[PDB]
Amino acid sequence: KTHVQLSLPVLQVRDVLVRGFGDSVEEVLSEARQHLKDGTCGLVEVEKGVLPQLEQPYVFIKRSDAAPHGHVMVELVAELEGIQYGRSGETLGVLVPHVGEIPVAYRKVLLRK
Repeated sequence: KTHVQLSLPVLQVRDVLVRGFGDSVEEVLSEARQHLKDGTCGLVEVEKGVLPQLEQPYVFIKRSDAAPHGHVMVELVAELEGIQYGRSGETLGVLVPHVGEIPVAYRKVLLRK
């Protein structure tokens, strides 16, 4: 399937134990996709002071279309020192590994895979 229905656990930034996916744009995008497939991917909603508490490169999920079954359609865009690799709509948040942190909510998305 080109798209996969996922419910992503929304984590508070100060709870997150592993604050990024790796060390290159290509690695974070690869790791993000692997974790999304394995259901070990969390989502941190971006606000003032959230991104400086996480590790670059960042992986964003961004709205790719204006929402089957409640699931917003999203795609991945990485960012490293202010350059984004990808072009998409509004940020739904930043992806991080999930290693058992208690979520505050769940974000139903349809991931272009």
